[PDB]
Amino acid sequence: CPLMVKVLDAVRGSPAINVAVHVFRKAADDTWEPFASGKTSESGELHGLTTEEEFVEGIYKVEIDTKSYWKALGISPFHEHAEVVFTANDSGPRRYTIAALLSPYSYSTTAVVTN
Amino acid sequence: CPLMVKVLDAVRGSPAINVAVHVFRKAADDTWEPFASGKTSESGELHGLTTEEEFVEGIYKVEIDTKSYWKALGISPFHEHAEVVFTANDSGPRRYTIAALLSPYSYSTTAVVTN
Amino acid sequence: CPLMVKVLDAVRGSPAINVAVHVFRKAADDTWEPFASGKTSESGELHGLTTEEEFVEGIYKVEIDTKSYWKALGISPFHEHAEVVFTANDSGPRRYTIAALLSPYSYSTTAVVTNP
Amino acid sequence: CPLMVKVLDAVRGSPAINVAVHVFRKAADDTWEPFASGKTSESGELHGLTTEEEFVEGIYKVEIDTKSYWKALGISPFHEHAEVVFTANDSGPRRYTIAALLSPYSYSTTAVVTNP
Ligand SMILES: O=C(O)c1cc(-c2ccc(F)cc2F)cc(I)c1O
Ligand SMILES: O=C(O)c1cc(-c2ccc(F)cc2F)cc(I)c1O
Repeated sequence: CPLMVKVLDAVRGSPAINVAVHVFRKAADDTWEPFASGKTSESGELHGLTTEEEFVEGIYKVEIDTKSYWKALGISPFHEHAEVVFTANDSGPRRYTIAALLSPYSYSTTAVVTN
Repeated sequence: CPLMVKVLDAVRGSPAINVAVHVFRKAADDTWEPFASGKTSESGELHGLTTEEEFVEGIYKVEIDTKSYWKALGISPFHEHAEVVFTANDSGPRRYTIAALLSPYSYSTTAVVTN
Repeated sequence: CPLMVKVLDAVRGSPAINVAVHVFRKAADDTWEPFASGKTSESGELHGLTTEEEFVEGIYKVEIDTKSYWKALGISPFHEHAEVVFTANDSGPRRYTIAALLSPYSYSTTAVVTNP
Repeated sequence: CPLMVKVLDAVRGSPAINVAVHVFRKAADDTWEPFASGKTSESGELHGLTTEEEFVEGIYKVEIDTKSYWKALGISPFHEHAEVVFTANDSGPRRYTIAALLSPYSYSTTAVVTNP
């Protein structure tokens, strides 16, 4: 409930469906440890990645597999994937939404943090 | 239900609340006639602008009063407002979401059309 | 020049070439008066729209004709055009770059404003 | 040059100056090897990172140090950095411009790819 991911398609004007998303947490030795993953729904959303109990302060990476998404549509893309890296802080609001708007040679990403 | 507007703030990482939004429809004589309006909610959303019965094919303009939003926050903005102009077509999906992501000197806008 | 427009294509990863651009200025009577127009070059840039002398204080609208652009590529896009409306030169002369990044159902626009 | 990076500030309406940028290339062993680095100029541009000879086929990562940028302006931003990962030169040499538009809680990036 603390972390949700939403992906939109700027070519078709639609949610980006069945996009793979991987989340990692930074470990003591500076490597990225798998944390959570899933595929976006028909609404372009990925819910249920983690819980309040598990989502402690730390540095997290969200990797969105944009290349496979475009290839499935028959479109040649530029990026291998989209990556969003951020620090989770207990000071700020409690719910994080990471959103990405996708085009073949561009993407935009923003965070909405509420509560 | 056919038309919803969502506004986000890229400086604060939050919904853009209490932003004025005006919708117009293009008339026969080429002028813009008021159609619907409102202010975004605490979630940054504006629901209930129109009905399926009233939202006929035509050219529509959505004007978002970004200047007043930034001025209320004490921030000097570039744009007078953000404007989104589009044709509604019965061919395509039935529900239109117009989203805008706001910064003082930039904005991005996208449309999600579903069903 | 004091006003330049740059347009990029996010589907192709290229400048958006031959895009029509019309500029208007709000008149004393509150109507939009034609001010300048042109088309983007092979670099996606449009220079020479105006001069420091002619580009006085006022509210300006830069209308970028994205629909025509996309239709010629075989795409039926969402927007009729992209419109950028701003006050210019109200604290003295500035140089303005208006940039737009285009996709079929989305666009992003930003401005870079410098002082000579 | 075959690889240029441009960075803009959406809060100020200006080039983003003195932004650190690090480039890496994926090694045969699947690790990220340092490839080039630099900082943006007063124009927000970073030129001279590499040459056509050195910029061979491979997977590259361009890491833009946005957090440090924002903190010096008194803003605590959301992202640690902005990272752009792409395959380059796999159909022969190309010229790449990587552009990034920055806000405290958002960034947009695009690429323009041309053939000389
Ligand atoms: O629900 C959302 O969070 C949402 C977000 C966007 C959006 C995403 C990235 C961006 F740069 C601009 C946007 F409007 C666009 C739409 I349409 C959205 O619905
Ligand atoms: O010269 C440029 O490459 C340039 C690019 C942008 C820009 C950058 C990223 C983006 F997502 C959208 C833009 F318009 C904005 C401006 I103003 C530019 O001048």
